[PDB]
Amino acid sequence: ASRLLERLLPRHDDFARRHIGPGDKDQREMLQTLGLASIDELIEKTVPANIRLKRPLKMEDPVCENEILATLHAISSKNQIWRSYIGMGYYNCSVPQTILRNLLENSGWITQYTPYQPEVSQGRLESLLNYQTMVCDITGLDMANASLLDEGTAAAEALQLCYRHNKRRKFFVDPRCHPQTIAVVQTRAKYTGVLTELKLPCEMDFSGKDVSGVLFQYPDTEGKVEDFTELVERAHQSGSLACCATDLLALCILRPPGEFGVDIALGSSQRFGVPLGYGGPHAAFFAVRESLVRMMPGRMVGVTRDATGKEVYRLALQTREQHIRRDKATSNICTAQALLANMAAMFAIYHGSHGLEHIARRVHNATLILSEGLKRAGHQLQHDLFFDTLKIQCGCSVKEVLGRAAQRQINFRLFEDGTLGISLDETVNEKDLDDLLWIFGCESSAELVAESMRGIPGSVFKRTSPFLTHQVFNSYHSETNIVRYMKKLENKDISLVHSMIPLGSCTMKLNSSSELAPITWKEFANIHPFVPLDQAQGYQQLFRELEKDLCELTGYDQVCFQPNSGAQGEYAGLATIRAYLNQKGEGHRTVCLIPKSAHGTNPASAHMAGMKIQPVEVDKYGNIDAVHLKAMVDKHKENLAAIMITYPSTNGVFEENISDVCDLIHQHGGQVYLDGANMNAQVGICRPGDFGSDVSHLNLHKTFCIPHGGGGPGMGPIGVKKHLAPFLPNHPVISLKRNEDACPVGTVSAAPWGSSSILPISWAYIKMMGGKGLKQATETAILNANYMAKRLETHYRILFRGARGYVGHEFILDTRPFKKSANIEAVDVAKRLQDYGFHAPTMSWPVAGTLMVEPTESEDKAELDRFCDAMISIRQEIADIEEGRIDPRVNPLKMSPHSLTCVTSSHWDRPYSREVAAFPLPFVKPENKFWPTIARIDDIYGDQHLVCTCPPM
Amino acid sequence: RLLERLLPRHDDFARRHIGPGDKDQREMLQTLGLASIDELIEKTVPANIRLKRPLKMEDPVCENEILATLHAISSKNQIWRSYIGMGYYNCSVPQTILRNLLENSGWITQYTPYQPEVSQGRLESLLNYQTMVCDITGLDMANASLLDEGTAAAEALQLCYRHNKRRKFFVDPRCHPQTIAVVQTRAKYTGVLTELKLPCEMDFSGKDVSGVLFQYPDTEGKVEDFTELVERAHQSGSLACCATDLLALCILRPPGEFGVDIALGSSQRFGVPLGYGGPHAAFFAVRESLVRMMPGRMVGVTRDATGKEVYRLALQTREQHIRRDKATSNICTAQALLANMAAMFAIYHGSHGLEHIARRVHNATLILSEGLKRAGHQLQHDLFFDTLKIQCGCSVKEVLGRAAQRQINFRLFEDGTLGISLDETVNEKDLDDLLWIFGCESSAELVAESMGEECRGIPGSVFKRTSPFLTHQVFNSYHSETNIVRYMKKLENKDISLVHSMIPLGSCTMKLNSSSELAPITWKEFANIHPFVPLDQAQGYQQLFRELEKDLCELTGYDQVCFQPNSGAQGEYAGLATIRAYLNQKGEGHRTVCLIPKSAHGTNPASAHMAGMKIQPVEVDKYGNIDAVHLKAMVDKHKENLAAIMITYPSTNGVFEENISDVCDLIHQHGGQVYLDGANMNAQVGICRPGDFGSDVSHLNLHKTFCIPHGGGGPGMGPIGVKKHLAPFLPNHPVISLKRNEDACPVGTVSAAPWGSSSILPISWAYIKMMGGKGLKQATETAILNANYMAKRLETHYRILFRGARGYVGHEFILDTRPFKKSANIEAVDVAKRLQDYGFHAPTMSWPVAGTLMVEPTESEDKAELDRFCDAMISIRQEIADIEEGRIDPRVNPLKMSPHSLTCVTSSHWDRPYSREVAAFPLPFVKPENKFWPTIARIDDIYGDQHLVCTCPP
Ligand SMILES: *Cc1c(COP(=O)(O)O)cnc(C)c1O
Ligand SMILES: *Cc1c(COP(=O)(O)O)cnc(C)c1O
Repeated sequence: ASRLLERLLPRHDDFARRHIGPGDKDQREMLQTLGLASIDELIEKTVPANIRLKRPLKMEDPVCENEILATLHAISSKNQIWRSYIGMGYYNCSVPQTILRNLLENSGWITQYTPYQPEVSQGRLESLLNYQTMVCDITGLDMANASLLDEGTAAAEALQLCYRHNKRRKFFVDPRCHPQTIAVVQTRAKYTGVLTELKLPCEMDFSGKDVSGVLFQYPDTEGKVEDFTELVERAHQSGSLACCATDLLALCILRPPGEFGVDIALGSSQRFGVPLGYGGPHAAFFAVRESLVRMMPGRMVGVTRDATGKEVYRLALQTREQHIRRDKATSNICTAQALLANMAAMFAIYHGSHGLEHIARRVHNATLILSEGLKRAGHQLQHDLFFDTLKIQCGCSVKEVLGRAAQRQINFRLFEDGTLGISLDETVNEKDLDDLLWIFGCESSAELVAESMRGIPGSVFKRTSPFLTHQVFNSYHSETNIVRYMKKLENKDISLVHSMIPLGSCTMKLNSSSELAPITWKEFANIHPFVPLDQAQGYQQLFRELEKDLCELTGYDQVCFQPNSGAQGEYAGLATIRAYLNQKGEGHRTVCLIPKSAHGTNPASAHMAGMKIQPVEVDKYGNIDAVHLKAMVDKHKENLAAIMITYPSTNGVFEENISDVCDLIHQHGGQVYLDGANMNAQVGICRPGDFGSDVSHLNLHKTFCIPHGGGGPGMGPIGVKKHLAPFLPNHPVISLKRNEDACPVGTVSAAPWGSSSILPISWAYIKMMGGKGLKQATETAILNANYMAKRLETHYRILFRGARGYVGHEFILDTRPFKKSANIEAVDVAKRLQDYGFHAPTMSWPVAGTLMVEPTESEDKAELDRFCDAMISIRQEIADIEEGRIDPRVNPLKMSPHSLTCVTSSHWDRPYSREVAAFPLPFVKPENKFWPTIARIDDIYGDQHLVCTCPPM
Repeated sequence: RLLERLLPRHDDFARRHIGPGDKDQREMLQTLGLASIDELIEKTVPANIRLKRPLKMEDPVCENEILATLHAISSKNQIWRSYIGMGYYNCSVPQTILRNLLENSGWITQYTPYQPEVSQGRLESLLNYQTMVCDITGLDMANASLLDEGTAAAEALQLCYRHNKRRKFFVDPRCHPQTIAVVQTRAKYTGVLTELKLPCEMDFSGKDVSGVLFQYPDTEGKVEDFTELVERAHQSGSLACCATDLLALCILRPPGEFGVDIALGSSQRFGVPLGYGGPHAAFFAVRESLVRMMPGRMVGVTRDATGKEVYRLALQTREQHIRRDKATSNICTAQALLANMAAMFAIYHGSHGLEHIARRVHNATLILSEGLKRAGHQLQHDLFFDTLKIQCGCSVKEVLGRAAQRQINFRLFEDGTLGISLDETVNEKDLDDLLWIFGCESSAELVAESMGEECRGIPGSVFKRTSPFLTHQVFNSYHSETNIVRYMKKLENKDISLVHSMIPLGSCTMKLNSSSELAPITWKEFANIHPFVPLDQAQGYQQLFRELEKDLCELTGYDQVCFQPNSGAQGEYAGLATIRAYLNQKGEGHRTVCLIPKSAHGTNPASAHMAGMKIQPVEVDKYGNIDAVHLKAMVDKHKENLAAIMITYPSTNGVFEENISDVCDLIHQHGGQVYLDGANMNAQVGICRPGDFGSDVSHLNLHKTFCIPHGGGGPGMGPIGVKKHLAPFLPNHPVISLKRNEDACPVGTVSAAPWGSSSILPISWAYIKMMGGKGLKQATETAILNANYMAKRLETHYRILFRGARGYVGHEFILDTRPFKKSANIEAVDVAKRLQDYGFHAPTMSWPVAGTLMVEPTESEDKAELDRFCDAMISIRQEIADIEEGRIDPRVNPLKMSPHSLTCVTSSHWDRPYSREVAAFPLPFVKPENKFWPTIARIDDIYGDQHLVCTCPP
């Protein structure tokens, strides 16, 4: 049926042939191993027939890789790049190009994920410790985490920390916090059951001993620098905590919150060398007094020892987190903003305290110059003491001032009272000042104004305390040195430039160069999130196009991009369900059914949304126990708000009758939340919206190629059926309302579409793959997983399988029997795989003591075979212990991993060879050998001796 | 101004570029017993040749504004769809290669693979390039690149002359015009007569023809059978040389199959940008019997000390550094990085993907051809690959008016006909635009429907390729993007580079290649313009050239700069030829003698021989300087026939000669010109200028002094600065005119494109504009401080062989390791290989003095890095003392067994009289967290040349 022209002149290229690892030969052979005739036969035996697509996906024709950038350029060039002095928590900065090139555009930094396996992850661990040390020094507090999602959510996390600490149900918020910060904190308080009150400090009475805490901002949203010493003292006298939203650059010359008694300091690290990104991604900082550290949200690097006593790094106090404590965790947060936290650390490293003081003083002096010129021109300043931000009452018409600003393509903040906000930044020079003085009608140039001339350095607020004195911040100031340091850290970390990372539940697929390119384009990276929308029409088209495609892949009617992680998606989705229920008079319904196999984020998100959790048992075959499910639905039927399911299941298995589960919940007045992290087994074959699901988050950093970033950034957009659409998140600066009926749940992220600048990656994957390619990717993810399971099944027990004996995109290897037969633990197998050149699969979840393996469609048959052969050879090592051929205390498994220092030493006292230690199979060669940089990590020691800043060098 | 007090400069790029800060500099000065930098300079650079006033440059540009400043220039270029052809064809550069190789400092900061055991990655990749070229051309051995197509064609002519010594050479006039011009220029100064003849007008029967050059497909697009022409040449003892196209050869029977002796061309369309001329790797392949006359580098397979199969540069005595004026060419820096880009293209696509692209391009051309004929236009040739020659059936004016409307360029032939060359980028939409431009009233869909699926063009002809290519596993393994990224990383990790440690290569200037400088070279406004566009499309490039020329004029004291020469050696050749054209026009053409000190770089005598000069060596005295006695005697001897001298300042041993103006005056008084080799300008910039002390012309190495990346062996740029008396004789180009006057009397054309590799010039523009006059001076000052500091630290452990009058060196110095041969049976090579174990690429070896090391740190490395290198050398001196004094076996010790591979240090078997720790971590700064492994044991230099294998073994 093809046109004659298509036969003579086919498509230049098919991106799917690059993205998908196995070719025709690989696929036939894998099918042969499975005893199957075709891919359709595998799918027919795996995915239940009654939930499969009735017609293929309706998508646009695929775009050739050689045209994707020009196609996307026709969109991005519709944005306008103005000079934005809007402020409001986003300030332009000068991103060092050497960090941009050697870290952000380096696949050796961005393809790895959360540092789960410390011995092959010491590089990013050290860098995040640098971030923590930077934040503690600048804020003046004791401990800081390894990033939050953004400023407003960090402020919300402070509120929740205060509630956890003292259980009081009142919380004060200064109305001079940024508007988006207020909205996120109010939304978080609403569903947690805390009452917020908007009050200026002089209206705050703590004397009832009923206030959990207070949030204020320094400098505040109007630019003012205030002394909060007395306010903090009052709070404390009545048992309340004090929380300060602040600015790392301002704090380079301002006495910091730690020095006026603050308990929690938080803000964005964006202006420390990360692009505006039309909202993100940016690492928020969050730091506390030492006495609050047990309640810290998120990850936090700590110092510990390895098996030799060497000082080394590891994620610390991990029982705080969702994966151990579930609904009792300190937060739902999982993917955070790791890569961007590391960008901001490297900024601070490259500049040192001296270079950061230089920038800060320059910015403040530009602001002081601007202020003097505006006063001389007859305009009034509302505050005399500021860092970078002025609040101006125009001495003439505001209209005529703004007409002049438009002529020079400059944006100010327009306050509702008719006054103007101007926030200067690192990028501001003489020419920009002269433009600004002209906008305000001032005859005199910046040079002239300077001549007749203070601020922070002449005030009682000037900083007198040191910061960034550790050698890491005083060593890498030449470009040659910084490049060498970034490389040293990269090379410590195994990543997708080395080998498959078959992390179950993570989807470690290809992050392609063509998809990645656009994120550093100026038309995407350099737009302030709150510009007038006629400057961001390119972003508007991007959002429309990506929404429509995501709607078609999922069977949903509307997508909301605000949630900036999967867990944020779960929280937003659950809150939207509750707002739906509330509006329709069913607000008494708060019970959420959660199978015990759910990801830990699920119960943590449900708790954060104010729901009551009812666990549902899983049966011996791995499926939701239907007896217990029916009993829990009957028990809670009057108060049932929702169920959280995952399809296919978190063990990789397709449930046989998932529509029946959806129908049972619907019949009892609940909504169905479907966790979309496993959509790599669905795309182009079935759709959660077709079988009864009402809302799902998607993980664009798993299924849709956003890079894993060493732990972030992510995007967790939610798709909803149209009955939920009126209740989707809104934003107080940029309105997201589409319909007449709108009744928004609130605001869940600081920026209206979250981390907007990374969405082109997923748009690009989708547009290049098309309908056929997207289907083929899922088909191959399933083929690759089943092929590995088949190869391993006579050596390890494949724990759970579907009705006809097939898995989905991942499977569990049950290593538990080896505990009794050989004193071997799953951790021994994980560490030993490092010696075979592999980052371990997912460990001990959903089943403790086992491994969950997800290869993805991006890895080829030869790579799958290397991994299977490694496992087979490890099975034989275990058999050597089982059968008494090697010492059960000192053998390769128990001594793994084998560091370079171990295998190169003069000593050697092992009952096995160096060759067996370090090159256990012939594919592990000196030419490709990746070294674990340390011996086995000590998980206990670090938590007993807590050290979460850079130790002395 | 008080504005600057309140509002200082955002940043100073010099503080990033220059490694040592204030504390480092004070301490280094203290070690030298000096009070300031001015005191060091005052004691080093002779007072009478120093700048009379400071450099007049623009105010320095902050690093945070350099890209926006450059964008205001680059955006003046217009990016049209160019179907001009003429040896440059747009292609779809794989973004993954672009990101993970071209924009990867682990690929681009290293230089020529002199130290094989820490360079096996790029060596393997270049072997891949060679294998790709041999398979596609059908010839036996290929080199590891040439500079461009026209210079490769010139090298073929010179190879033919070397082979049979005949003074006649035939050139088909259907070769590309720029190729013809480079070949004619080369021949003119070599003394060979070229004759422009069609095959039917070529008579070889006199047995006086060196060889013949023809092109397949030719510049008009035609595919011709040259079987009979090659046979005729051979019957009379002549060679046959074929300029060709690697993409065409994926479906055309290749030159190896029709008896051709040398095949050559550009690899540009195998995934490298147009670059407004470059950089691009040329290919050059020959019959096995001609390999001893091969120009350039060539990778070979050999063994290491354990018998393992490994890679090294082969047959090295052919090259300038060993054979000097007797070498097979002057070429030194080539196009390594770009050769490796084209190999990775071929790897990523395989033969199946290359056939797909080739067939697609040919079918698009077949479709275009059918539409144009149906519209009443005439085609001159019915058998072609991608290129049509069209006689318009209507007015050419109206055709071109429509083409301008769609921003499309054609080639305009002198005869009023039009050339159209399609390429990988061409799709249905572009065909429909083209058909509309030609008035067709049809579409590409419609045209395809009336053709059917009949076999036409190349596949329906006796020319269809039937021989296989790229059957080795390397071309059939890395087709997923995941696999290609992993392969590029594997190779990258084998190679020590500036992402690891200082590479203190004397005469190489291994300074910082900054991210801000590098960014612009992949901007579309620079990368994606065809070199021969109408000039109103390249006004941005014109301003770039003007600005960089003016700054280079001011740094050197010259009056005009020419950017055509695309390496330092090309600069030397162009500069020498310009001198001769000057002398010829003034009635002094009898003067051909060129005085060359014996300490000159090997390129100097090779370039002089290439320019047709007679070479007279000049001796060096016991202090390292030009021997004054012998110089005066050689000037006296040759005074009637003296054309030039080639000097280097400071000298190639790092020493400032005390009276360099006197040398310039002596040559001038006897009717000669002064050529000054500019490779050591990093000891001059902002302190002194070769033009102020009597030099008439210099090449500059932008890839040494001015931050173009070393690229594993290329690319380079070697622009020449000249005094105004030489300016009328500068190179021209036959497609794009470089004449500034009616007075012009050009030497000829030395490179294929008018300004050479234009797209990499922004790097040097950027360095200069960010540094300013003060920063540039500080860089030079610090290059000299760092070199003197290291010499001072090492002088009680090693003899510093040569120094200036007051005891100071310039930017580099020589360590005399020769006495260790008698005292310990230690060779300079032992010290080089042992340094690898300490985490360092060796310095420059055995040049200018055999058996010694020459060390150049540059200003970009800080005191701590210099100290690690000095401490490594001190610890090595102690290892030698252990041998001298009988404390360790003199045959089996760390020096003799170096380098120590991972396989060596990790093995079950040891049995050396020293530890693994001493082997692999000899000092505490060498740690497991930063340990770079030599990938192989010491390489056997003899074995590989005795068992020549220059393609991938099975
Ligand atoms: C990763 C994951 C999530 C949560 O995503 P984050 O972006 O990490 O917050 C939820 N459920 C499952 C099953 C996952 O694998
Ligand atoms: C590098 C160098 C050259 C030649 O420059 P290329 O760009 O390699 O051709 C000439 N002379 C000296 C002294 C050099 O260091």
